[PDB]
Amino acid sequence: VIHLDSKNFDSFLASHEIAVVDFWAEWCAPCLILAPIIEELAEDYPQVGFGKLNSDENPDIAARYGVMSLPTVIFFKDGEPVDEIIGAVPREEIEIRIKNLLGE
Repeated sequence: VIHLDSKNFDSFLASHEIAVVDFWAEWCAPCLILAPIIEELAEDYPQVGFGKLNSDENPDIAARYGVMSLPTVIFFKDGEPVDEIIGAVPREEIEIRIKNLLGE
């Protein structure tokens, strides 16, 4: 899971066709529930880019992508935000989306 900021955001998005960005902050309890879920998914899907964007540290990037509450997980294809989930959710909601994006 890549630590994201303005400097590496685009190169991250280009590293895999499909990318998953977890918008989070340390004060956000549901975000910290989600952290291990995302970390374990990253290990299971090495063909997908996973990154964490801390909204306290990068408020302009969160705002840019319309993130108004946390957690928000945004799914990218070819650098385009194509879908998102707002809230902590089961692994299986994130996984089903990843599989569809991969054409599984």
